[PDB]
Amino acid sequence: AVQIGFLLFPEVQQLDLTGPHDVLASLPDVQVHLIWKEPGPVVASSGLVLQATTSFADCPPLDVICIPGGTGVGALMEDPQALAFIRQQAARARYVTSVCTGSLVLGAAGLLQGKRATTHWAYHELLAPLGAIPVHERVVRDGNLLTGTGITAGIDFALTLAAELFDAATAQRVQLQLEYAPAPPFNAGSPDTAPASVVQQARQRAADSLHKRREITLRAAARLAA
Amino acid sequence: AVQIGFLLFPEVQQLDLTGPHDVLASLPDVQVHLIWKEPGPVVASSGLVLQATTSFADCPPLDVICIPGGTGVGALMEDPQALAFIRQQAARARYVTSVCTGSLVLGAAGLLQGKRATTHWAYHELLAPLGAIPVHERVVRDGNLLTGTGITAGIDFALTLAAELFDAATAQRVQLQLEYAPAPPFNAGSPDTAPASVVQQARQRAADSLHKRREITLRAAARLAA
Repeated sequence: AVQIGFLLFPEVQQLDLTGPHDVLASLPDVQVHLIWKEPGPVVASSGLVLQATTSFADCPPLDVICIPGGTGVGALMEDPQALAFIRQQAARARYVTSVCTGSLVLGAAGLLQGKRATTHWAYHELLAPLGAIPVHERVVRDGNLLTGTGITAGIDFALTLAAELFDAATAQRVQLQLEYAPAPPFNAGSPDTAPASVVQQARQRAADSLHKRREITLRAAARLAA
Repeated sequence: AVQIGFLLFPEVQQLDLTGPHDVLASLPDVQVHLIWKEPGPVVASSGLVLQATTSFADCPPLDVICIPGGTGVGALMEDPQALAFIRQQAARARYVTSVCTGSLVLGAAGLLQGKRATTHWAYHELLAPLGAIPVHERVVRDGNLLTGTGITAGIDFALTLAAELFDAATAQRVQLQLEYAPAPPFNAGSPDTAPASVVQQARQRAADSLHKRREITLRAAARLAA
């Protein structure tokens, strides 16, 4: 059975996780894990309560690891237990993936040094201090690393993983079974397509978070420099 | 505060719910409820464990009700307690919505009689016996009823609801904050675009479920005829 694991942490953006989870859980001969320090309840940033299924110590060797984003990324960037677990699993995983600000956690773990990567548009400036080559594209691959942008990036790249782990016909069948054919009613999903007034509102609302994450990123970079 | 409720039932397709939940929970002055017979754990079809927040009896009057789909729809189509709750809330709700096979539950409740509606492509034949005018479109509106197809229909129609409850600029800001700009790597999300061989595989895998749901639908239609 292909072993797929998601890191589930307090103040996760749950859709970053729950999207790819439902797609990948649709595949034959896949076991999906929700990993935290111990099994039990974990609260997402919206208040949705999820349930971790395994501890770090009990998690099997993973074929795919996926790091979601969210508010809670700041704490995770300075959690030595979580970062050590991610490094251990990344060493042997066939695919190391992240959604949105989850790539900042891969960065703090040292896994973006010299690698092309993306992250959420409002936090993109934090990639270079973590050793990455920043790329402004929705899905960036560098060897076995996939980083994606957008709360639903993992749905799209889960179909790519399905095609490579199995075959294109399997990926197409899952897409059809889920009738997955998005059609957003607005075109404001990028700072390059949204109205300038909307980009200003969004930047202003992110400013306090970006300020705090600049501080965290510099401490995380100092640990990589040691 | 705008009151938004999702029905959370055993063997729900969790992404049908968790997608629109994370979008709508991003809006100011919104309270989101996960409704079942009692608060507590509810297991999705994938094994993901979610947590209902309120009972039928304790749920406030809702401005928006949303019925997700999933395996578990068959039981819900003959659950008199659930159907009565949906009818009570639909009477005063500003919006009555469903994702995928959730429209079959609205059908069993009598809320599609004489109404244009859609559902999942493999089950579309079950709309007419429930009194609907079947429509092969991804989002179908008829007055205050919205029915959508695709596991992520609720993400897209949540942006429409945001624009009507608030304004277009608010919907655009949420889209940008979430960097929501999907780009599926395959074009097999409709039986009209998927390869014929893939459509056959998907139809064959749905055949046992469709057979059982034909039987349930006829009993649900008999109750509406009384």
